[PDB]
Amino acid sequence: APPKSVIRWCTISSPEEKKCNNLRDLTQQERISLTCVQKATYLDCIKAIANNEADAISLDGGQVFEAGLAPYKLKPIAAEVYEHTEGSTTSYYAVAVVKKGTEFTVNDLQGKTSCHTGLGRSAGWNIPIGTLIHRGAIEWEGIESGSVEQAVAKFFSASCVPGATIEQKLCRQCKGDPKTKCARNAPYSGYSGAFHCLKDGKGDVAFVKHTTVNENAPDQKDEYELLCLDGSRQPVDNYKTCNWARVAAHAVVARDDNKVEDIWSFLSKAQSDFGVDTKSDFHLFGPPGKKDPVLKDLLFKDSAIMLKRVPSLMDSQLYLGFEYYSAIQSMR
Ligand SMILES: [Fe+3]
Repeated sequence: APPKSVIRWCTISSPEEKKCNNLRDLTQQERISLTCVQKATYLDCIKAIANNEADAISLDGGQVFEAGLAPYKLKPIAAEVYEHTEGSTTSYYAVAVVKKGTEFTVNDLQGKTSCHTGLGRSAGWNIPIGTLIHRGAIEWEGIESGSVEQAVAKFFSASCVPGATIEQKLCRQCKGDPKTKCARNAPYSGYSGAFHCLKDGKGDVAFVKHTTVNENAPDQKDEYELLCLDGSRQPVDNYKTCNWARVAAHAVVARDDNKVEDIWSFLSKAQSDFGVDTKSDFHLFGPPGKKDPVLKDLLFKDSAIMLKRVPSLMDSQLYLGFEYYSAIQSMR
């Protein structure tokens, strides 16, 4: 086999860096070994990867979009795989979780408080906000008229939107220290952070994914329910008949160069050794379960069960698909 080499993973929080460096220690004698570099935000990681300071990061589809734009031009090389009733899938469902018995519908969201995974993320932002704009609930004639943040802050009374910087109302519901409560890696960030924002009474609704309630409250699951687009409420387990969209899996992105082979070699081996069937204490994926949300979705989502290599000919637009890609274009 070819000679040994190293890949540099870019992390977005100290818990992620710690997990990455645990994986480093466990892979140091492999042909492809690992180092870990932490940045303040995923965008710093995109920049670092485009500048050949790091090699890979897993991103939500909304950030896969950003990573593919000039001057970065990163492409997705591996997709997360989730459980499915048929076996497995490389997409997930965006849902709007509410507490059982609060009755209000999708048509009654004005003036509510809301919990989001992060600005510009699929389930947490692009899908719910784009949907509410399309329905005419959120009035927004396009970027030139004013920011999306401004329009959302006029609609919800207060929110937690990790990463929001234009509208202070979008940080009002966030938990944590002043300097970090509205950061993209804050306590209420991610699917699980947004769920805990709802659980804690800081939002009336959490814009999360189909596994989120089960990941965080498996024994209180049916104290929650879902807001359906048709105006109904349905059980958490009914997401296939009560979702806002199906969206492409989070993906590992990388430069369009030959380092992709080493990145995939490392990941292929790592998921064989540290995947759902591992003998180790270290799990590449999760595992899911009740615990503090800042421990969740580190490097990869806790709900991932494998990675599937993306064909080289797929870029970010093909990966996300033309329809969602164009939906994101219309919000910027
Ligand atoms: Fe996502």
